[PDB]
Amino acid sequence: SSRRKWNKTGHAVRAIGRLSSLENVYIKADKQKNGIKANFKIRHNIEDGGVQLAYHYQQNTPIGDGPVLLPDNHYLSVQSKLSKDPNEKRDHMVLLEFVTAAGITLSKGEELFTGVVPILVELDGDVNGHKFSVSGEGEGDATYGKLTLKFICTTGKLPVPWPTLVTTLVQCFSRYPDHMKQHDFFKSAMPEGYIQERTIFFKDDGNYKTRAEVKFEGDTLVNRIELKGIDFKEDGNILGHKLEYNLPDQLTEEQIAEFKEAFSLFDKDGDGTITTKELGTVMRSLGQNPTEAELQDMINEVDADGDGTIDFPEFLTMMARKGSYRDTEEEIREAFGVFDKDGNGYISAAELRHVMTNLGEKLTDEEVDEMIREADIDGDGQVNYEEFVQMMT
Ligand SMILES: [Ca+2]
Ligand SMILES: [Ca+2]
Ligand SMILES: [Ca+2]
Ligand SMILES: [Ca+2]
Repeated sequence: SSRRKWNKTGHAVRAIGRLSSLENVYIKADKQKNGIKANFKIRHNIEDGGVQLAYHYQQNTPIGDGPVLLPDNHYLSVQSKLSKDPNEKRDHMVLLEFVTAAGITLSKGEELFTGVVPILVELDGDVNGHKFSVSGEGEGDATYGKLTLKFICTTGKLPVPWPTLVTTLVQCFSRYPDHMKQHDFFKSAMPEGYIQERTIFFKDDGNYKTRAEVKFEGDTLVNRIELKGIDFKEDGNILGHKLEYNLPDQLTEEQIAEFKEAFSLFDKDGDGTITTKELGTVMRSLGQNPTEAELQDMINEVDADGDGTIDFPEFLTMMARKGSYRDTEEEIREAFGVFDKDGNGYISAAELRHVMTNLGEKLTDEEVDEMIREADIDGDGQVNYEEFVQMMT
């Protein structure tokens, strides 16, 4: 009962947190090279709690002379599942991906991706002097933005965690909606292909420099990559293999139920969609003052159909992703600061009362005190950072 209030409010706060962040693959045109630039952020869960961030900068240039499509600013959204082959002795990765383009509200090479295309991947790498090779094969179905691939480390033991290689290991398989067909540089550069260059900064650790050639060889789409890693800590999350491999399908029906409870705090008229006005209302009642522009930006970050609203499914998707990948300490501390309005490091009854009252949740002072009780571990009559965290898991 009180836990439900903590989780509902918590989920609402973390939802605004997510809508404030930039979690997609952001693509912009680069006229100087008739290609595109991209930038994005990857969250890698750390085995025993915590998250390792990987910041990506990306550049793509066509290989051929033929005309290509230069996109308006937009993004790709990616869902990955990593798994193992039960009958594989070798160090390997089974990878399933769904990639979809969005971010804009409501070519010849494209023809090559109408059906299922075979894929081959070859990677030679060197990180802090630890050399390795990866070879992968599978297929892509751009109609659904689907990729399915199996990768083998052909030199024995992979000296870095599989998850860190994923973004390096064919964005031409992304699904562009009809109203965005003209923004698909990747397919447009086919069959001759493109060079794709990245630098990937692992926070508080080393970096990768990758150069890859993505093109058709016969009927097969082939990605050939070289990767150099430097400045890695030998006992860090990467070289020390401290990153989790997979996340669960989870979503205990109770979790979805909680997501829905959070959703209905935003959807105050119960039409199954959240507007800029609704998102705004909640944000203000939490003590923020975003402008209409910002509201539109936040919605566009998750607005799959481009209708300018967050509908219930889009919200569920957003929350499922937010539940998969852990938040940084700073993010949790900001969430905390939403309650800890004086910044003293402690959530007092008066503060929790201010929040719940402004939120519209009408309860008695005794109910507030009960919430504090449910949260209070050490018994000081307040909620501190650590208690907050242990509450929001
Ligand atoms: Ca609504
Ligand atoms: Ca929508
Ligand atoms: Ca306080
Ligand atoms: Ca306490």
